[PDB]
Amino acid sequence: HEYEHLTSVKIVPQRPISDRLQPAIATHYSPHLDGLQDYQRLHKESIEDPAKFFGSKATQFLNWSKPFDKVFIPDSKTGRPSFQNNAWFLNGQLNACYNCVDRHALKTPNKKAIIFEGDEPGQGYSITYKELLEEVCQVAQVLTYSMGVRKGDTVAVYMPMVPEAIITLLAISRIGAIHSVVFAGFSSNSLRDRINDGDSKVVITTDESNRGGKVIETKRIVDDALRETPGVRHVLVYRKTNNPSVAFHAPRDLDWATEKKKYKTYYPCTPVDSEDPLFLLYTSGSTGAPKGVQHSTAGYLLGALLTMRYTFDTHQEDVFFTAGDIGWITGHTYVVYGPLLYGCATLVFEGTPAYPNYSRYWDIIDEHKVTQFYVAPTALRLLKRAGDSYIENHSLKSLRCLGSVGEPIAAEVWEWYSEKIGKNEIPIVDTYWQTESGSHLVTPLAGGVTPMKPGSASFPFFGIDAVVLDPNTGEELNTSHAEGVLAVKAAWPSFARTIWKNHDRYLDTYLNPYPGYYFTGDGAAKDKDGYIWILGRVDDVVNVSGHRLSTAEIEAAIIEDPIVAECAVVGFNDDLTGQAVAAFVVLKNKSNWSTATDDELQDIKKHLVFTVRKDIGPFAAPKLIILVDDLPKTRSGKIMRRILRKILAGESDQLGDVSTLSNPGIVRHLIDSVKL
Amino acid sequence: KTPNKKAIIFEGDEPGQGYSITYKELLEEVCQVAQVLTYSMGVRKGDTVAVYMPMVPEAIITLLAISRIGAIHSVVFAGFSSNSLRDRINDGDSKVVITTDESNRGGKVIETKRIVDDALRETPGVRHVLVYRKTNNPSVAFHAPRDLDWATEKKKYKTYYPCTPVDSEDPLFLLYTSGSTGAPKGVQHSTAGYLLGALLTMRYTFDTHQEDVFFTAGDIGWITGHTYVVYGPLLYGCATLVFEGTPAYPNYSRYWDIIDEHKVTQFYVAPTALRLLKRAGDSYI
Amino acid sequence: HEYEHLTSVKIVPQRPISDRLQPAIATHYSPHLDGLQDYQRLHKESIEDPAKFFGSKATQFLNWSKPFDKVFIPDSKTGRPSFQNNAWFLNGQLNACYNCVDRHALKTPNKKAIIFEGDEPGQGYSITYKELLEEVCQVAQVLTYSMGVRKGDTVAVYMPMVPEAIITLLAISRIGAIHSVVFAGFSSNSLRDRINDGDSKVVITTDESNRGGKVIETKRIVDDALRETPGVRHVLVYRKTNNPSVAFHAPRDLDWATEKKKYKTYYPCTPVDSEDPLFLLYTSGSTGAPKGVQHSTAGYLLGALLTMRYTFDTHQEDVFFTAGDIGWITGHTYVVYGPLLYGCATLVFEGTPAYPNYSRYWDIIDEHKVTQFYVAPTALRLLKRAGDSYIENHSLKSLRCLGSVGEPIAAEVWEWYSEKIGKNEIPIVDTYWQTESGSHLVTPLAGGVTPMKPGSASFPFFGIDAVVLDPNTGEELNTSHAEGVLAVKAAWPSFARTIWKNHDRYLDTYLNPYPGYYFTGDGAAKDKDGYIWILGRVDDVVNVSGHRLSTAEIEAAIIEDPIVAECAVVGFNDDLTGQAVAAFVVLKNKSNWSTATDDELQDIKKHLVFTVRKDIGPFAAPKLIILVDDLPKTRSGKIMRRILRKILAGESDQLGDVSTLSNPGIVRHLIDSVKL
Ligand SMILES: CC(=O)OP(=O)(O)OC[C@H]1O[C@@H](n2cnc3c(N)ncnc32)[C@H](O)[C@@H]1O
Ligand SMILES: CC(=O)OP(=O)(O)OC[C@H]1O[C@@H](n2cnc3c(N)ncnc32)[C@H](O)[C@@H]1O
Repeated sequence: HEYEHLTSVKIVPQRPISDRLQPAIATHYSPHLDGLQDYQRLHKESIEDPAKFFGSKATQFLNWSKPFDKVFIPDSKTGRPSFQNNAWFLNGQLNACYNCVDRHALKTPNKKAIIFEGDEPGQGYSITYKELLEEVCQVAQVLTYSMGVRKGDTVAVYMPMVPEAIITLLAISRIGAIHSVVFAGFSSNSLRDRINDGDSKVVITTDESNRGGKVIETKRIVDDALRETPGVRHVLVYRKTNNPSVAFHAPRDLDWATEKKKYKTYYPCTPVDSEDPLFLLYTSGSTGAPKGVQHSTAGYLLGALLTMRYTFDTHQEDVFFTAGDIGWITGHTYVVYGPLLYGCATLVFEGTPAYPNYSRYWDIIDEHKVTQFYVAPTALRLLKRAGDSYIENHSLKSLRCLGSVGEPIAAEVWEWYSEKIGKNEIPIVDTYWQTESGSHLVTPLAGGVTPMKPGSASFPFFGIDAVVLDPNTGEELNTSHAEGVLAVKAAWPSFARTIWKNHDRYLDTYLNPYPGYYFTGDGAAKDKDGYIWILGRVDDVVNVSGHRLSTAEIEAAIIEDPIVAECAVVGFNDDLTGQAVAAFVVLKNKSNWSTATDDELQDIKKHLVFTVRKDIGPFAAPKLIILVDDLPKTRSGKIMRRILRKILAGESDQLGDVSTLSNPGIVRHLIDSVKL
Repeated sequence: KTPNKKAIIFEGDEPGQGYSITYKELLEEVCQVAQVLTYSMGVRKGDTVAVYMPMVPEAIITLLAISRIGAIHSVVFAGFSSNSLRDRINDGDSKVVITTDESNRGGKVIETKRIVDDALRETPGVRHVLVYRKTNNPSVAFHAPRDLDWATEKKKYKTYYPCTPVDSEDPLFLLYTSGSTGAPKGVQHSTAGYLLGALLTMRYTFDTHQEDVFFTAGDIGWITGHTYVVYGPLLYGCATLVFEGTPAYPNYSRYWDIIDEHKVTQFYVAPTALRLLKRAGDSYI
Repeated sequence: HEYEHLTSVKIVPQRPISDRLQPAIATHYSPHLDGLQDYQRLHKESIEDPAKFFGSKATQFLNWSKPFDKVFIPDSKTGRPSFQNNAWFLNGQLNACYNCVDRHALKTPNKKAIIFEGDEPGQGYSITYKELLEEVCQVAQVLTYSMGVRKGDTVAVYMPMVPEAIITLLAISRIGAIHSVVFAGFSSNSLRDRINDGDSKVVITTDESNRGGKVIETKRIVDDALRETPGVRHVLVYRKTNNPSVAFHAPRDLDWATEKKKYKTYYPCTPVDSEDPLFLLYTSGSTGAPKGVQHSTAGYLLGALLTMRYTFDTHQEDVFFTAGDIGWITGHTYVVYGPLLYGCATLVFEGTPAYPNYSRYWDIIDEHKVTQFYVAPTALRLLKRAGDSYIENHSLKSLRCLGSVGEPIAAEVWEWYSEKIGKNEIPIVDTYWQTESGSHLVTPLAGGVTPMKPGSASFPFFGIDAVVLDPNTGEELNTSHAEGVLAVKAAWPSFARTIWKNHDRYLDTYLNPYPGYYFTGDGAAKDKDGYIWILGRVDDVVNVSGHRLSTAEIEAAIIEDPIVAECAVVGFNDDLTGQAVAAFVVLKNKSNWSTATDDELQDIKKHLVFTVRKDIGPFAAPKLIILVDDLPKTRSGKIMRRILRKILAGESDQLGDVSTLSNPGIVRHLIDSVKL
């Protein structure tokens, strides 16, 4: 029907796991939610009266310096939380660092907090909670006395993900300062914009870093960016490499590893209001200017805990491995403010599975008994191409939960992941969320809570009353079958509060369209039995005369016929009503790809169009099939479809800064392939 | 608690203009201003913000916003000349001045910006001036280095912002009163003391209720302005009726028209006004 | 249509370059402007509020001795900068030499500043920034103590372009004196006029110089010119040739190389007001008297930096090669006050590509890894004729940006240049500017910023609100298609301030015609989508009954039919309404040219007229086709059409001084060819 292909799948029930438990929890393990029926009644309560649901969890899991008086500010027209004046846990005080480190370090001092593995396989080490406390405290004093940082100021971090970066972020929070984290691979122009927009005065960096065996000159990029910035007074530099030929200017270059020794190993937390900003994330869609999405402390922290507890069903005895950069929202939520806050160990991996040979993730998982593995789908596709030969010698038995985020997962990939890594026993949690939500919006819950469909997030996370709206106007869609856009009826605790120094952009972007609801920006469909499918961003919908076209559905069709490794569907200007469908297809093996073109590539194209035509339909079937070696990908884990769209359209020059991509250089080929 | 209850009822100099502000709406406006003061004007706890505004809703909001961030406010009657303004600004050591461009009282134009600019010529202190463009298109100089447009800056801030804890004995405000001798006296009143006084008075002298409308016929720069326009009825929970003009304009029946139109229940007026109304004669009632 | 032929071209997008980066920047290279959309918004800001755009760049890139108070003096009727009272960075102080040398020499002392290659291939050397500092300082003391030069005085320079000339100009600036540079090849009459008009008292020269293997007697020319000049008190002579038989008179001939050793190797900069004159250029159109165009210090320097940063997208690690003489405005802007100020190395070449064999430029480019190549179009035409056989053994891989200036470039040439030198990868920047603008007015920007049309400058440079005006009167042309003259609505930082000792001429020439706008003097057309085409000087428009005739368009047509090497179109007096069209055409090969004339030259003429007639039209088609061996060319890089016009008209005697040309002697043939 309208997505009949996409949604016509079998429901997979979750099987109990007991035989993958480690001795640590084997004697007491029990899921936090017993079944779907508890989800259903608890969810109901969360929506109907947040005052009690969040009200209680807020004090049971967070350690407050001062109790709060009000759970939330209500909407005058209804008892639900207001979007425009969203605020929670009013008048209480809470220090995020206290809850993340001291709370545990002072009780369970000899428990691993951080497990670190470097780019080169022979290096790594662990840090216990006691040790973390001491490091955080010394850094906080450095910031306080030498860098001159005061409550409410801003500290920019441009570090690679290393233990020192984690420590730094915690130390900043400890003194009531706001942190802002910029992906280490960004160029100096975008760095400069972020530094200036957020008004930082202190920049924390490294001299050089290594990722995938390649050297990244982090100091030089910072020095460049700061040439046009009047703000910054001090730069703190961590000499990860002890002897590089990197300039160092004593007037404002402080050696992280030399300054630290001058400070005491215990230093107190500064009280912070529950609504004070915790951090900013300068996200970007390469339009306008980077948006300093702002999240407050109590809100964000509660969100992160509830998610760890109910989505991933974690325990204090686990190891949570998040395969992603610290500058991304998942870095914050699941590397630093997730497991540490909860009390689980975090596995930190600075490199890429590419180096030295694709078996790296697996080797990591077994060596450290990783129990949770949360990975971007792009990584999964690359691993899948590498082939099953890279997992022949791994049992991966310790894993108890798999999941992914950042882009729709085709059922084809989901099935591979389930069969080869999860061994048909471990549930795969496909979670849907946005930087601005700060936490999961729609997701399967682990344990035995919900049946799963391959390829579909399932039900709204507690407290979020998601609805599919008529895409054009007015009313929602109250029906057994709905196609529209996803939106939320009321605010929740970790909803981004604003955009740094631009509240108008915030309102116009998210709350003014379809007023009354939070506009997600993504398309969606509500299935029979309530599963919510994500159809792709609204902005990328290709309009064909016959019907709206879901990029998620067509891409899912194209990946069948296992000659295809990857694919992106792009609308393209044509003489047709609306737009033509074009597709960028990556073939699995180069040898098949490089052959006499008339001889065989022509049939590959016939097969690809044939499949879409029969399973999705004639309007969808692509006309332009471009067979390429790869697709542009972002650091954040997504195919950068906007680039493909511009190149395909013909405006291949104005792509903005290529250094948003994880594979810059690729554009050279993309342009040639499109032209011919 | 009671978000859709009138907090401020405002009537302008010209009879056809006015509007109401509810408590919910007031919260949002106060919060945005407090952030403006915090981030753009650089105001910090214990600093001093001078206000030279006419009595308009924005002036009320401003005073509340200043208090919200633990700063001390000082209010100068809008009609004062630049010499006395200068003395008050300097004596109180303000660094931030909040004003308007032009205002109208009794049909006459008061050039508030020019007076401030004059006074500040001899003052080394002030770093920023916030200007509310009550009149949208006057020919008033505006210097970007330190003139901030109240109505443009505000939109950049969120609609909820927290209160800063203040000690019960910290100064709430200063009033530079004068008997035209010596120098203006910055009479200082502390927070817990003053607020309790104001509440007890509302409760026992005027016997008010949450359902009333309290109309005080007097300027914000006077002690009764503070006690009965801003920190009185609002604190108690009654609506405040704010009238920027004079009974003189257009014709002496103005106070009466106001009282019946808005069902005023309490009327507190200076005796001088009463004498003038009395002369006008009973034909006006 | 009206220029339909000229403007009917395909847009060429710019391709990313990564594969031409050198290791020096390979790890951190990123363009200064990310795309057209940033150009567009930034340009908007530059026009709407210069106070912030220039205000900030002015302090971020120039090192001020005293900060300025006001960015500019406004026009009473509008917030834009005044033309009549143009002044910038009021009340600040800035020493140009400090910014050009000391600023870098004191930080990066062992970095090449100047790379010098002589006329003879076996000679050349490099000068580092440290070394430059020492040489400049000694010269400044010489000027101060022996030559008696004081702040505000004038020093004339008549040197060949050699390292010593560069040093001299910097040294003059260092002591607050005004320099004036005269092309070394000028005769004594025009030298005398420039010396006297500018009131110099000190003349700096050489004894003999060699260009193209020929000897230029620079001392004798100066001695001649000074016979009628009561002013000059001292002449400083650099004995480039150590043993020539050149008179030297001790009373006022100082040996540059003997005097210098008496001075210390460090000497301070004198504070100079931001509006003090930096230099004069005695330009000439061979009418009236040479115009001492005057440019002030802060204005000019900022212009030069912004251009280097945004048009050429340079980095500190580049080598910028400008193929042109120091006495021309591009000499100043791109040999001395450009790269040095920025921090790039300058490649200085004293000779001509003609010697020894046309491969010289290429040999230079590869030997020194030149990354930027900026050349006059006349040079390109000569190289093109020489033929592709002279580039068979060069990769020219290091080049990342090509460009040209001084005359319209036919698409035919543009394409050749792009294909054979730029290898279809490097962008070609066709930049339009004037001595009086001091910087680019209309130009493509490098990097990926703009699509390019062959043959058309693109968009106005930041801060310049260019408009096409009705050529006859009043109002501008607000339309999708406009033909008129180019003008600018408001002043910018490096607009010439005046004409030395003749402000009235300045006003009458540039601001009084079409009052309210700066009158460029060149014709222009605004295309669809905003590209600005330059149609040639207004003064040379040939008026035919049918329509105004653009010399640029017709010349572009004539160069097609690749038998034609070069061409100039000249209006000529006839019995026709207005004037006839005449053309001087140079054929590529002499052997084809020298043959039985009735037999073949007659068909060449038929073909040439045929093409113009069909592509441009019947009114344009030439009547007089004169086939010649060459065209007169200037030192400044232009066909000296005025000569051709006079000879053709019949007044072949009154040509003024032939020694303005790079090929004097040519007139002998031009006269014979025209007559017959
Ligand atoms: C830094 C940055 O750009 O991050 P962010 O602002 O968070 O991106 C928001 C987008 O993430 C996508 N997304 C995430 N999870 C998904 C899922 N399960 N299925 C489909 N799309 C999914 C959507 O396309 C959202 O519109
Ligand atoms: C010393 C001297 O004579 O120099 P200058 O005073 O600078 O000459 C000004 C003239 O330069 C020409 N010019 C420069 N760049 C151009 C371009 N891209 N397209 C067409 N014409 C161009 C125009 O003809 C100008 O009118």
